Amino acid sequence: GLTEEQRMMIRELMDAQMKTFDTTFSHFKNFRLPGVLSREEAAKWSQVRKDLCSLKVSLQLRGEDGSVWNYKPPADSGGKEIFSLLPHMADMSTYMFKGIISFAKVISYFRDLPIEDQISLLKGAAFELCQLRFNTVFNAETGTWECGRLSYCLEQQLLLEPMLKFHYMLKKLQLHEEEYVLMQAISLFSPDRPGVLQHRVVDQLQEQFAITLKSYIECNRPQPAHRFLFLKIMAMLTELRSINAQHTQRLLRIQDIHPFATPLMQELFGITSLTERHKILHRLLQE
Ligand SMILES: CCOP(=O)(OCC)C(=Cc1cc(C(C)(C)C)c(O)c(C(C)(C)C)c1)P(=O)(OCC)OCC
Repeated sequence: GLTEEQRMMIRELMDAQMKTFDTTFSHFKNFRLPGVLSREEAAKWSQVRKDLCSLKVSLQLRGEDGSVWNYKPPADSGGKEIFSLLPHMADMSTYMFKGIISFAKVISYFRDLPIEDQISLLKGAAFELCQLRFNTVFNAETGTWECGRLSYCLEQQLLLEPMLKFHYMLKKLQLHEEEYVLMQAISLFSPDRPGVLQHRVVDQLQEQFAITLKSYIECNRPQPAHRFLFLKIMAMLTELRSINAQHTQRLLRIQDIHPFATPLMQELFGITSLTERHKILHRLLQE
């Protein structure tokens, strides 16, 4: 069994998740959609083409009336068309990041951290928590993220893109709500995010959540078979941290030739004292 302390830790994370995770995406509205339409710079485009060609999805929008709009992205031709779903993606991700910021704020341990640590933790973990929330609505039989009335369907080769292989693998583990939120807490409270000051306090908080997840697993799962689930999960978090760095770099390359990030993404991801360079995040954190 878990200590009362560990049960309380889980309760608070579960509370936080239920209050901030719009699982049916019923409040995701007013987003943009794809419309009805040099030596060194080429090197930039060529990396960008690679950065994107692997992550293509068609988009489906189910209307309340039973109607269906389906969008199939264009093949990579000359150039620009490759960025067609980016403004919509920016909107979905920004929407997701806002729920991630609210999640963090409801957690006492996060709130007790100095504001500048809260900012640094949110910048380092944002993409990771968003992807962890996305895995819970990912349908691995169809290669589709089911987002309420919206759906994103991936257009042996997939398993080659680290983030796609990550969704498949994570999904296979058949985690409980509790395990997903403990994964989120562990990712959130990473002592080694750049610019974190209270390294020791964050490191200890992270070990607490990891121990709770470890005990949760010992106690809630048939022994022998789930003997290494915790470590499998820790390995997935290590790989996710690396995918985060990789994807942040792609984001910056695309932004360089085709600025498109929302103002909140610009703050989260280092796009153009710590509180002055992060006023949106700061305002979201203090309300
Ligand atoms: C670092 C910021 O990353 P980012 O939030 O930026 C959104 C504009 C981002 C988000 C993202 C990534 C994936 C993959 C990787 C699993 C395919 C998704 O499937 C989805 C949806 C919404 C369709 C579920 C969103 P990116 O990894 O994928 C964009 C297609 O962007 C990388 C630049």
